Amino acid sequence: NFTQTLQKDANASSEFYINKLGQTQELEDQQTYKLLAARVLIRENKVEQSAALLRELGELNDAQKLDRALIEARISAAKNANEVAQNQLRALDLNKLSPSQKSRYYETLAIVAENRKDMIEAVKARIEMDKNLTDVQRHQDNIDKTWALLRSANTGVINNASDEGNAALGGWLTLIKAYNDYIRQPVQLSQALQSWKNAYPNHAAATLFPKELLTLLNFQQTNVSQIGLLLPLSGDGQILGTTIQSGFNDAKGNSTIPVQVFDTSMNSVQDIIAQAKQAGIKTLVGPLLKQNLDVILADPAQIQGMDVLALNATPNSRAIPQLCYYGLSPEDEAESAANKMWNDGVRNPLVAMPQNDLGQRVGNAFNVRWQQLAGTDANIRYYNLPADVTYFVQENNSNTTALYAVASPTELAEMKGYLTNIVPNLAIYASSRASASATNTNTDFIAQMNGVQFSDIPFFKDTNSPQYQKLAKSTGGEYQLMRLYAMGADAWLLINQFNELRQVPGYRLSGLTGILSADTNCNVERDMTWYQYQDGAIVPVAN
Ligand SMILES: [Cl-]
Ligand SMILES: [Cl-]
Repeated sequence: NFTQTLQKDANASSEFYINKLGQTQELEDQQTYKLLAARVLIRENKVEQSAALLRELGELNDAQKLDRALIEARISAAKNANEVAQNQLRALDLNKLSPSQKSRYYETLAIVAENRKDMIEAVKARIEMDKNLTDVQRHQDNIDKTWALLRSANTGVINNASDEGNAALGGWLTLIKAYNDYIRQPVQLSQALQSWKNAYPNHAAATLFPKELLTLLNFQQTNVSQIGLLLPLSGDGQILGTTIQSGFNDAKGNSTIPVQVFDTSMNSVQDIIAQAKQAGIKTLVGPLLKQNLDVILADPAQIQGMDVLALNATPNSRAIPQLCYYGLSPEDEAESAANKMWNDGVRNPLVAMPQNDLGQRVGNAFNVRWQQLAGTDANIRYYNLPADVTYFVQENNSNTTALYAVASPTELAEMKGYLTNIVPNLAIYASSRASASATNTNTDFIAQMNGVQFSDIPFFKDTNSPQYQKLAKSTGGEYQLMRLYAMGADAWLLINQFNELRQVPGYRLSGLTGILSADTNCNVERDMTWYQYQDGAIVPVAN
């Protein structure tokens, strides 16, 4: 009896099941394949295709009518028909479903709760779901889902929440309360989590701990004994390594930590790591040059047992144990733009990138962050000449439209000039590449850039400070160099909070280059400060 395949999980693709329709000549099995395909189309976020395929279902037998209802209730939950979904589930004899069918029952039930912003209930549904799951990966996904729901719940409600006689809910409430009570004390949280596992040894999360909490269970406080500083301090890039070094030492202050400096322009990164290793050094800052960083990435076993805060990030950057990437990368300024534009209400962002490798990498960075906030791709378009943007804008000027463009100051001046008569009220966003002292001394540039807002480091907020004037004068007024000094200062901040940054999720630091945080690849993200050209001045707006 092939109809029983609806009681087991459907692990194949929708394309697989549809393609079995032609190969099946028994009408009863075709309806089964349509049901199997229709319920995976939802997992593939094709609800309207799933519903359309259910309307094609003709004569069904009671076993098929049952699985049809589960999908009908899952579709309603996806269409935010919460009242309908509930009344459709309750109409099913819950004792007639299989464990796989019960997991879909409660998953729909959890989706309804989440739609209504009822986190506690959503957790209670996934507790029932978990009891009916068998695949380890399905367990893990449910565990992490449950932890996401608990983490998004109101902290005040959690502290005042009863287990309701449900042991599994108890174990969860204890876990999330410990996290909320001790995340700012990561050493104490670790001690709580280890104790949680011994308080609820038979709890589901005790066997499969949430992935966010795996790095915290065995957390360790950062304790830097000595540093190796890898920078280009001679030849090409000397000004870059010297300026970065200047910030690092000023942030260093009266620290007793010995810092052994290595000049990467006088030695190979291969031998530096060797010297550092024999030297007992277990903590490196740098290198800076992308080519030097790729040496480590060409054989990550070189930094075995070391904590490395690279001062750059390359396309080959990835997740390596005890490696973090802190660069002034235009990819981060593009991600901060996706956050800024989203908060400002933009929903049709137009991204103009240069037609080069950098433009594709920065444009992808924006798209990724926009997919998270909006669940859709951004309209990226590369340009040969700044004029090409004028055609790009006038053809996609939907509602709540805004432009993002990475380009030199002189190039942006052209873009906003050609876009004046085309979209006079256009909202324009740019990166730090738009702001330079060699161009902020103008009246035409600042007048033909009025209204434009751009990201840059927070250090430029206070231009009347002693440090700014002392640094601004010594650097010759070159913005790019000041950004390197700041970077060197923040590298000291980062290296001493390396473990927190690497193992504490959401950990944020207030540095001179922005709000520093790490993603899953310990790629140091920067929440940029946003300034806006208002007539003749530069006014901070956000962060
Ligand atoms: Cl399934
Ligand atoms: Cl370097």
